[PDB]
Amino acid sequence: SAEAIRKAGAMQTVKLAQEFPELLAIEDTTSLSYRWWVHSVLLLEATTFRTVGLLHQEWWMRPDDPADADEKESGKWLAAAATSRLRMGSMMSNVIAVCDREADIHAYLQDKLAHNERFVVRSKHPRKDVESGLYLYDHLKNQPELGGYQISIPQKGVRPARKASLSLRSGRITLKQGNITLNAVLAEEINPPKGETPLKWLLLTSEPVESLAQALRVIDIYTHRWRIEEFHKAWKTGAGAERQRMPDNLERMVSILSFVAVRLLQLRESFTLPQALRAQGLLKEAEHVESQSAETVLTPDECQLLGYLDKGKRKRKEKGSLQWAYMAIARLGGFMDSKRTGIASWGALWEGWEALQSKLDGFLAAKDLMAQ
Amino acid sequence: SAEAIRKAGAMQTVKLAQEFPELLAIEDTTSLSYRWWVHSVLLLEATTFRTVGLLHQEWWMRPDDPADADEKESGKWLAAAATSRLRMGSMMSNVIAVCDREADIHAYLQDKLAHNERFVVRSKHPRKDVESGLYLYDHLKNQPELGGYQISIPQKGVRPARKASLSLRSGRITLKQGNITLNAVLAEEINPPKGETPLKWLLLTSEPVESLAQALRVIDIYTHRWRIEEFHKAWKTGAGAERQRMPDNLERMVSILSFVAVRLLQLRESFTLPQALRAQGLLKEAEHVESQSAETVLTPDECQLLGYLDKGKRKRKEKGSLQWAYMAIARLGGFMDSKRTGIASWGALWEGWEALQSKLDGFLAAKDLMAQ
Repeated sequence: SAEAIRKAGAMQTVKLAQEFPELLAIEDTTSLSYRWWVHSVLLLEATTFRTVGLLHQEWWMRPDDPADADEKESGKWLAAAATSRLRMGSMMSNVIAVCDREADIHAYLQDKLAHNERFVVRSKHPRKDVESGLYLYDHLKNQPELGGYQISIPQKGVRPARKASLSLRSGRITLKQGNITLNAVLAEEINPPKGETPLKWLLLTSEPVESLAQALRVIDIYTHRWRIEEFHKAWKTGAGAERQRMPDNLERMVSILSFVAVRLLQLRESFTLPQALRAQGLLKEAEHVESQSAETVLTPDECQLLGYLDKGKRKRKEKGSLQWAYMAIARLGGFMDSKRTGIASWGALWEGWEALQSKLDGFLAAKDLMAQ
Repeated sequence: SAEAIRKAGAMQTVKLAQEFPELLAIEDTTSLSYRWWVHSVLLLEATTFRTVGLLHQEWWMRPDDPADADEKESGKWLAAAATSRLRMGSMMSNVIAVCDREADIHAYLQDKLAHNERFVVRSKHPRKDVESGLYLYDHLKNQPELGGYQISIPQKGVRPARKASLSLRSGRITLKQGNITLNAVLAEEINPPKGETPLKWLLLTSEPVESLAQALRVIDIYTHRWRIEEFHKAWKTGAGAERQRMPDNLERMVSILSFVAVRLLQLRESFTLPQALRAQGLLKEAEHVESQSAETVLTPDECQLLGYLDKGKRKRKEKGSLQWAYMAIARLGGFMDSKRTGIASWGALWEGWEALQSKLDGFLAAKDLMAQ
């Protein structure tokens, strides 16, 4: 069952991805534990940055020998990549693998390279320029400032986001590893808020970087790396609620939830996304993101039913909207909305969600008999 | 809303009680608290001892001055009695108020007396025989043993019940209080299990007591006092689940749950009752108790729906039964049933129950539209 499911799900994610000219494949590996690992390949839309669907989940337990995880892990990725392309196919070309590599950078790249896959990878540590004999940060820091830029870096805790000023620098770079030369992007916070550790990124990518415009697209894309964590979060919640409230179905159901933490991710997005957009001037987008139907995330049954269920409720929420829907589902989950945010939590969502799910059993039950 | 509800509910309890020749009104006052009081009048069937419905709920908070509760409380009862008879009416005659009085015995009795209400009251402490100038236990203990008898006294903790041997003694007795003379029943355990505190009851009642047969009916009826605690328990659970998981609706909803902890009480009974019966030889009863439909506790919607929902499930459970139903609802709540008891807990019940409730929203939702 488990894997076969995935394939199915995946399939869905792929078919959905064709309807778009360019997309980003965000990926990370995580520690999901009970009271083993999961590398996930999440895909967004490269224009509205709206989540499209989860492309793949690499599951594996803890590398038995102590320090043998870093190897067991470092190949799970490959496996995935390997299986992403397999799934995606030729769309692959429309995909910019976004991520962070703490290790085996080399690999990833050679791997990405042989296949001529697009990407952006932020290099977590210090590597070396084999043609400058100079450190990345170094070589790169010696380049002439390409120009300034301000992005919106997230902030966690409770929480709005913090706008950060950036000083970019572009460059080509050859790693030691296998004499792999490629373009780097160096971004340093300018006047970082008080006490806040100054931002500083060193991205390597397939993508152009000659001009400030070119380097932004990179800095930007990257900036959209954090999305996967959310997925992760929305998941571990709707999960650690079912494993906080409930066999053989343990590694199974999660695989489900994964595809269920998506729709929620896409229900919250219906609202947040738009907001984000504006803040960056992009109106058309937001305008399209927010202007989504429900049919996008929902199901007629889930649509009709969630309709009756949530009757004397919408205000700003356009009728038949994803936005609406999200909201309904929030309420059903208990969206009081004190602080006036319109930003329901994962719990409420999962609630109203699972809830929207029960009543369904009803409706569906009737409907069936209603015939037979 | 709150009280008006009760009245409604009550009404139901009354109308249901007419269909029976004799009934017992069990009553107790309880401490329901959050993280004030409730005297409840629960009614059973005096022949199968199957719960009929809750007759009344006396609600009141803590008597502000310290030791002023015992007075505030001691009149809440009256209030109830007063309001039970009001509700019941002439059926009153078919009712044997069963209970335990730690205080104001006198009152209760005078009260019961003036109205010519039937009853059995166990006198928790030592009062005095004003015509024997001898203590109850005393006077009574001087009487000749009327004969032996074995009943089934419950056992708590985790738990089957403990059969206890009894040595009865009958008698008339006049209290000091208002020169109130009435019949007493003295029951003492014979060879009580090891370490177990020996049983010993001193009941006062309207009922006959001359012959062993007459005294049993009393000892028996009484023995059916514990039922109210269950109600209480089934309630505080399905409650402290909704107050463990969730305003203005706090004192309201409970009043509901009260009428909802009944049906569950009646769903468990569908099984337990029968068992109890047999153990006491009474077959016809059990045979009728267990032979109940669902329509008794359920609703067509809840019946049909709980039907689909629980399809590939029954075995011993006769089709269309309360028993069935109970079981279904248990499962829906998660009745694994390891120890092989067929004795689901209050939690499972409340679960599958509340659950049976969600899906309903479905079904009912469809059904409505299905038309409109």
